[PDB]
This record gives sequence, structure tokens and C-alpha cells, in this order.
Amino acid sequence: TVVVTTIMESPYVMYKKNHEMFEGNDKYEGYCVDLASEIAKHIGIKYKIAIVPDGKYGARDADTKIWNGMVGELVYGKAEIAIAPLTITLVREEVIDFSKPFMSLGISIMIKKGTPIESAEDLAKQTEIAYGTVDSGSTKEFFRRSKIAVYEKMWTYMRSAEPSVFTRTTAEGVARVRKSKGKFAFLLESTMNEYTEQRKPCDTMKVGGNLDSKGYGVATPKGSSLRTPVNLAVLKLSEAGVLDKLKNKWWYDKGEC
Amino acid sequence: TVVVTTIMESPYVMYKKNHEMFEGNDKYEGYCVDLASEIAKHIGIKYKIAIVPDGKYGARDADTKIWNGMVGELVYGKAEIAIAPLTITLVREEVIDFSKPFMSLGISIMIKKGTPIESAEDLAKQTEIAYGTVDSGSTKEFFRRSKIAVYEKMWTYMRSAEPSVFTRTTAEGVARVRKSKGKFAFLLESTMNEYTEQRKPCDTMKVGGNLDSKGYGVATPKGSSLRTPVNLAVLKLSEAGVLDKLKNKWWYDKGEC
Ligand SMILES: N[C@@H](CCC(=O)O)C(=O)O
Ligand SMILES: N[C@@H](CCC(=O)O)C(=O)O
Repeated sequence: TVVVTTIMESPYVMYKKNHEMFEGNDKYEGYCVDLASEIAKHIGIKYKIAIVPDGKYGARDADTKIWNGMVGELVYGKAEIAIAPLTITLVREEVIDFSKPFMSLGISIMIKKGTPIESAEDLAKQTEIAYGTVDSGSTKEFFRRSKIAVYEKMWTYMRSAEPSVFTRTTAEGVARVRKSKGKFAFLLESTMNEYTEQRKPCDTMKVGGNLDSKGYGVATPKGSSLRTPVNLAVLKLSEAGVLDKLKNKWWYDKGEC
Repeated sequence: TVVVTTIMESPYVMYKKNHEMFEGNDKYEGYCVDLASEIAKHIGIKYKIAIVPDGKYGARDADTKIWNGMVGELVYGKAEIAIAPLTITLVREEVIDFSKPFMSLGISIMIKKGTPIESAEDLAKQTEIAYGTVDSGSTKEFFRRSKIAVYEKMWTYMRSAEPSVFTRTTAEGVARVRKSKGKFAFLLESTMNEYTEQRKPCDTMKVGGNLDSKGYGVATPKGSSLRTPVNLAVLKLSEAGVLDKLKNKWWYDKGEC
């Protein structure tokens, strides 16, 4: 039985209503729950969903050099596959493998409706509206590593901001936007942003274009016999239009705004 | 010296003005020429650009089972790397390797301005306007393999259309659109469609959303020592914003419309 690391993130992995009464994998629903089922069917494996204990995507400690989050679970052999909205990055590719992308996305800006912001330049040239990102993920790293002037300005602000503009989870960032009367904006991937925009109370929206262009991949530890089957499975699902059906199912069919 | 297979396709690889006076690689300019230079710099290789002899992207002969085009050049050891708008697909992944995507795209519809078509459904429910794709590529295969009703109908038409609706090159498809007074539409990737829309005489446009979501990758033959360095190089260029800069350079800085 293959241990699948994933993260509680709507609409990828969520608790079913009355999840307490279900056992194991049956506790959960979402895009990545369906993707896990599809891949397992294609490659012929039994699997168990294990929600990442620390609740993080994955970053390397510049102190102890230890990987946390889902990346950590793979690196240290606690899980055999990661089926979550895990961004394909250089630093991660150096320690784990990724399938070709199952979803295409970029960093985006979330505002409370009515906020006078339409771009990253708009954010960077003012101080009245605060903004941040989730911790321990690719978005925080993006700003840390950027040599593009606008993003460097944004990082210089966010890195030193008090109280902290970095949130433990995406949900916490969204809640912060919703409660802050337009005085907090949140930087997050377009996929999560677009989802939230179609959820009650319909008070947030994505503004401007994406800051970058990248993808989520299904990840496996280096040397895994699952590497190739997983990659081919993702491409088959892509080409058969199943990934498009799954996105429509979890983002728009369920649309509430 | 590494042989780089590529294809004459604007704005990826084009002849410089007065190309006859230049030698070797310096005869050429474009997105993929710049990408080749960037990758070679990162991975420390000397290279020679060789335009694919048969002028094809790459498909397998359901008869001889022989791969043609750039895929063929890699499969049969005539080239060591492909740096071109070559789509990452299942069938190709079974015989060659691809880097993670350097560009994201989908199949799209090109029309002569004023053509009463705004979608794939619009095309499929009529017969007055003909439509086709380029031969020996991923777009033709998409329609061949689709089980989506609208696309199945389009394939059933295109496969048996007289005279042939399939063109040898993208340029031939574009010229056919331009010359046909709204009676021909062309199915091609969004990237090439978007490019053409900003080129004189500014008589074409992209209509509707993309039919799929996929990527171009830099390809290497199975067992190549260049596989990992090329993959990491693409991700480095992605993350440094170089891919975005190159797209802006060749599509929009170079806009005529
Ligand atoms: N998909 C991101 C998580 C969210 C973010 O950082 O925006 C990652 O893999 O780290
Ligand atoms: N990018 C395509 C070429 C053109 C097409 O088929 O649309 C390929 O690699 O085959």
C-alpha cells in the first residue's frame, strides 16, 4: 500500500461532510482525491492518504538544511508519492522528481472587492494596504529570489513587516483579506484565487495578470519505480480531457457566486 | 558539438534579414535561437543548429512505425537535442525525454477577421467554412484521439474532407486562412495564433478559448547525459523571468498591429 502525502487545501483535498463517520481515504473529497484515484487505477496500486503532519508544502531550512512539509515526507521516506497542488521548482527538482504538470498556474493577487489595487506595481508603490503570502511554499520563495524591481520592493516590505504578513495556511490568508476591509491583499496561486472567487460570501476577486507561469506536478522520491508510470498516467489523463473535467467539477460546477 | 534539431517556425526560428551572408547558427534568430543560447550557456555546451530535413514536428507512421520530423531526428540519433515548439505528449514521451515546459499553450481557432465563428461548436455545426490542422503534429493527433463529441464531429469531417484540409506547415495553414475569404479556419496552438494576430496585414485573429492545456519541452533522446542539466536549465530560466522576457521580445515587442 502506497503512502500518499497531501495537504488540506480547498478544493484539492477537503473533509467530506460528516467526515468523522468515514474511515481512511473515505474521509476526504476533492480534485486531488479524484486525481489520486485516477492515477492509482492507471498504474495499479493500493494507496493510503496521509495528510502532511506539519501542514506545509515544503521548504528547506537554511539553518539545519532539513526539508519540511510534503517535500520532507518524500525526502525522508515517510511517503511514496505526493498528490497535491505542489509547484514544480528548481530547488525541489534537485531533491525529488515531478511528473509533467497536471495543472498550469501562476502567482496572483487576491483583494477584497473594491480595493484600489489592480497590479503588483500598485501594491509596491503604496503602504496603506498590507499584503503577504503563505509560509513554506513556492510563492514566498518567488519573492525572496526575485531580481525584478517590483517584486524586490514587495519582498523587502514583506520580509520586515510587523505584525507578520506571512500566514501558516492559504485559508488564513483568505480570512485575513475578508476581515481587513480592503487593507490586506494576499499573494497566492491563480488556481486557489479563482476557486475562492466562486465561493460564498463572494467578497474576493483576482486582479491583474499572473506574476509567473508554472505547474503542479505529482511528486515521487528519487529512485522511485513509480516515476515513469506516474508521468505517463498524468499525460494520459491530460490528453483524455479528464484533468479539464476534474477542474470544472471542483471549481465551477460547484460555483456559488 | 551538440546537434540541435529545430524547425523553421515564426517567431521561434526564422532567417535573419540577409541570412545568406551569415554562417552556421548566425543565419538564424528567434525565441528558440535565444533559448538555445541560454541553455548552452547554463549547461556548458557547443552546439550547431540543424533545421529538420523533412520540415515536420514529428509523428509515427501507423504503417512503417518510423518516426518523422524532429522526433525522428532524436529517435534515430541524427540530433542530440530538440529546441523548438515541440509539444509534450504521451506518445512522444514513450520514445524521447522532455524537460518541464518552457511555454504553456493550447489548441486554438484562427479565422480571417469577420468570419462568423467564435467556437469549436460553431465550426462543427456548419459546413460552409472549411477547417484543418497541420500534418504530423500534436494538433492533428488531438482530434484523431478525442472522445469529446464536438471534437469527434470535427475529426470525422476533417479526416474525409476533399480537397485536403491538412497542411504541410503552419505557414501554409495561415496563408490558406488569409486567401480564402472567411471560408477556411485553421486549428493551431495559441502561441502561433497569438503571434500571427500581431503581424501585418493584421487580417487574422484567435477566437474562443483554448481547447486544451499543455506545454512545449526541450527534448533529448532516451539515455542522454543532457537530460537533467537541460531540465534544470529550463527551470532556472523560468524562475529568473527569462522565458517571460523572451516571449515579450518575440511576440509583443515585435507587434505590428
Ligand atoms: N503550490 C505552492 C503552495 C502555495 C503557495 O506558495 O502559493 C507550493 O507548492 O509551495
Ligand atoms: N507544437 C506542435 C506542432 C504544431 C501542431 O501540431 O499544432 C507539435 O509539437 O507537434
